[PDB]
Amino acid sequence: MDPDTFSYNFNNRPILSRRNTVWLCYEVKTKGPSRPPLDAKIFRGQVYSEDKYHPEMRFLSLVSKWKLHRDQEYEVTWYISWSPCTKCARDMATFLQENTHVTLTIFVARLYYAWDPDYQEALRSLAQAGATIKIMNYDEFQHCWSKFVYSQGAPFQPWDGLDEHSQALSGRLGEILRHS
Ligand SMILES: [Zn+2]
Repeated sequence: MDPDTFSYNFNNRPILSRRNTVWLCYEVKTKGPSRPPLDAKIFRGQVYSEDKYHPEMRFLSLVSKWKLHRDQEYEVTWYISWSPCTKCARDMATFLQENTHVTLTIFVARLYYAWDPDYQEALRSLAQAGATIKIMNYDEFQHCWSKFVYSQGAPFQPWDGLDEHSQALSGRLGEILRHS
């Protein structure tokens, strides 16, 4: 019941920050067909302390594990915030360039700017492979809320300016590559 892992890191207005010890939540679905009548094949998971590598190459084993159901293209959303997903982002373009028929939706939070002008540009190259890099949005939480939170399946809306914080961080994402 209630938000367990989402209130842990996906939150934007915590008591006093200092709460982002997580890797990244990802959902493995198909490209973007019409609304399916059944439950479809939506697999939502994370990295945890089981695999030393992020979902760069070890994530493909799940794609290989769920066989006997090939359609055409698969879409994967990646909710990341504070972890080694920077070099992972370079390896991300490697999983996206080796699959090609897969779409990548990488999300970044950061919440702590220091000096990563080339990082944002490298994400542009990972996006050229066929991925999407954008700061966490109220829509990513409203979605992850239904995917990872319970709350009886309630329509979770913005709280103390969550969408205001998602666009405030998105402005910092463009300044990471602009204002160095
Ligand atoms: Zn990663």
